[PDB]
Amino acid sequence: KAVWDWLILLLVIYTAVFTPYSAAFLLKLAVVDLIVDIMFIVDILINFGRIAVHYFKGWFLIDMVAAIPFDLLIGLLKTARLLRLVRVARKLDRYSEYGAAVLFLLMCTFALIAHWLACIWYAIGNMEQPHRIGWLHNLGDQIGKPYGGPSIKDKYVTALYFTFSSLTSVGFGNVSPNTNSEKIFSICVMLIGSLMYASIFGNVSAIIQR
Amino acid sequence: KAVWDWLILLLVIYTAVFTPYSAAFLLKLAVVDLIVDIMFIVDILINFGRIAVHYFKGWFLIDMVAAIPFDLLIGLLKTARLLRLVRVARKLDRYSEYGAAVLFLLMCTFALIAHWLACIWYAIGNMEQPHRIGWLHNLGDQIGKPYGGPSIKDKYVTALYFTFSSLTSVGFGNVSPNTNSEKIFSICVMLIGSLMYASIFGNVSAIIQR
Amino acid sequence: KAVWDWLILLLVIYTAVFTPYSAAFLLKLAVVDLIVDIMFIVDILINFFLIDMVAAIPFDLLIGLLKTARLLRLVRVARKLDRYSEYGAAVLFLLMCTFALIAHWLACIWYAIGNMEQPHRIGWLHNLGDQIGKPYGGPSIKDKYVTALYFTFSSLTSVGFGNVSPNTNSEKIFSICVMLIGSLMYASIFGNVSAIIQR
Amino acid sequence: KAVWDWLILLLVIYTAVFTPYSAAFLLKLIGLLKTARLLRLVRVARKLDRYSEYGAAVLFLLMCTFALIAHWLACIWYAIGNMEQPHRIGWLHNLGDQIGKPYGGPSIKDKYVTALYFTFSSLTSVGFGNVSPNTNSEKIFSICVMLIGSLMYASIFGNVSAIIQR
Ligand SMILES: COc1ccc(CCN2CCC(Nc3nc4ccccc4n3Cc3ccc(F)cc3)CC2)cc1
Repeated sequence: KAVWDWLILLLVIYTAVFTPYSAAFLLKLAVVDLIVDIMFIVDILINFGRIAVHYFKGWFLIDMVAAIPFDLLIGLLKTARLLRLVRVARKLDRYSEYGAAVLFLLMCTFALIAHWLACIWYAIGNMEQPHRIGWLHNLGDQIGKPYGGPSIKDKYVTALYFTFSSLTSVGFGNVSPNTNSEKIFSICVMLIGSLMYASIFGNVSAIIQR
Repeated sequence: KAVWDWLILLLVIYTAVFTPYSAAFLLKLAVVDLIVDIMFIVDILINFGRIAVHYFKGWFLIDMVAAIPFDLLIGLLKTARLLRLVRVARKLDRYSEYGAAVLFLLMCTFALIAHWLACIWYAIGNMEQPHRIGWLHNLGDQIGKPYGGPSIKDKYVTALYFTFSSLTSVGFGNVSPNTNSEKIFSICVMLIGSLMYASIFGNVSAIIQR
Repeated sequence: KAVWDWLILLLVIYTAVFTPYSAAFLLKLAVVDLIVDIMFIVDILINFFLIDMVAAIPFDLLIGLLKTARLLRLVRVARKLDRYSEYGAAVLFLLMCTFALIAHWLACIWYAIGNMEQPHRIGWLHNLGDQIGKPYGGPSIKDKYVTALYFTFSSLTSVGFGNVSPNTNSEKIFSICVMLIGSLMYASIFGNVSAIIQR
Repeated sequence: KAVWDWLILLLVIYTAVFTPYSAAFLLKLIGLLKTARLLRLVRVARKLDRYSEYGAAVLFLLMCTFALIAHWLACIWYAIGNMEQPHRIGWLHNLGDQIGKPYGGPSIKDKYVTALYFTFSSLTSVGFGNVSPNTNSEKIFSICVMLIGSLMYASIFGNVSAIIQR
């Protein structure tokens, strides 16, 4: 049970990594998804004299809405699995025992935020493309693949690199917003980066000396 | 008349957002401005028999010059409404009781400074228009709307995005200064952003800890 | 005597501003220079020693290049730091002034580097001339100084606007040195400012 | 023994600067095995306690390791760029087009200066825009470089802010 919580933390990290990715890029394997949802089902099973009434006190329903399947496009409906992060949020006291764990959690949450912003950025640059201004056209013109166009690997890597540059104050200049929606997204990313960057790096600066 | 203070704070935020924008861009709705003017007249009437003499020789001058009308440049003279910020300045004691209020005030003042700098940036670009050196010409050439020219939405979003990028010190490389006035303004904005960061956005973890 | 010390600080700021600029740009008003020199002579006379005499030698009969020895007047400000380090915004104002002075000196060095290779499309001066529509005599002294100061400020603040970027080995090494100096100075200045701001 | 430790530290800094430089730039297999000298820094790592007497010494050590990390990342970046140059994609071709000599191409001095300048710009979060990644390998390397550079920013200038108040 002691390692069960850490395993569940790894599983929620995995699903937070791979649910927006599948809902943004690969939407047009499932074995790992099936295994992970089975593990989450067995976890809610073990988590339940009769402490069941204590469990059904506003904490079981939020897991239930994040446990049921949606089988009956539909990536938006399986995007609801992201509610599982409340499980790792409810027991932060156990995970924050050691400073190294805190540093690992800070790095993981920064990477997760960058990944989520990358997925949102790709969605923004993809839904507008059918209507040479979008960043996908610039990406295709830069590499030797005019828009077929670049493969999904190149698009994801470029989106992640641009988001990391935006949050890290670099501003590389290869990828640069052109459309109004891209500029608004960049403004929101700048505000979010101010918040996170400041808090995370102040926290690590405090932590390192301890 | 206790929650009225936060309503007047919201109206102050509204006027500080919409007066510089109107002056900078719309010089070439009025109902909302008339409503907030009537509301501020009601407020200054409420501010009033032994207590009238107290502030009669105090804050009356500013709160009266900020509420007098000029309808009879009128648009340029309408900028006198910015004196309503002294209300928030003087009544800061009631707006600094909770950490959430402090964070909201910090975000609001950051956004307000960015908006004001965007308005000044567009003002400079407009005064330099009749003399592809300027940034408006480059923006029009790059969003596919050669100089007609970009719409007001495009110009405002571009100005706000440039100001946010430069204050945050990202420097995206889409819009860049190309005139002496623009370069001096950029130097000033860099100084303002660096001071803003090193003054407030440092130790934001400790700020939140309050 | 406090008014005298503040005026001396202002004149030191003036000479630190105007000596490197003159040496870098104006070399290939004198009345104000002579007035300030006479005022510094009367200041050392009323002070009643070696470090003051060497920096105040009248250079008569390259003189303009050799005039940089007048930049030895900031040490005099350093001695009387007790009155400058005092409660209020004076410390923050002085820190901003020295940051701007470092930016100005680096801008002068950047223009000196750019001009030494101008006679030899490659280089920031040619790019600057092309951008503002004055192909290479190209840009005026005002344009060159503003561009150099803007690039130096962007490099020190790490904005990196991308309008002006190093494109030669000399400029690249200079930008590396400015990056190191800016890291150290940014850390120091905006750590002490961020610690002072608690008052 | 006081002067001996400083001399050994200088020699360790010298070999740590030189060996990856040779391996990455002056290849033309023995150098790959010779790069095992990088583990020799464990001596300075264990004697850092002896090197932590005064704030000036630790500040200079911080600047030295900043420069060393920048140098190693520059060597790795040059190796990445050179592994794809034979097969306008990349940064070597763009650099050759910029400075004037098309791909002969730039000399070793120009290539190293460009690599170090880009590494410093990415580490210090400037992003000059003169040279930018254009391949997936380069993009991933840049992504790693931003994080390590910002971590070193936080650490070494938090230290610097600590000593300056002392
Ligand atoms: C050349 O040598 C050097 C060495 C070091 C430095 C300081 C660089 N470092 C200092 C912090 C700077 N960021 C930054 N400005 C901000 C302005 C307002 C609010 C927040 C700000 N934030 C944090 C931030 C960062 C990224 C982001 F997306 C959003 C916010 C920029 C990062 C400069 C020159």
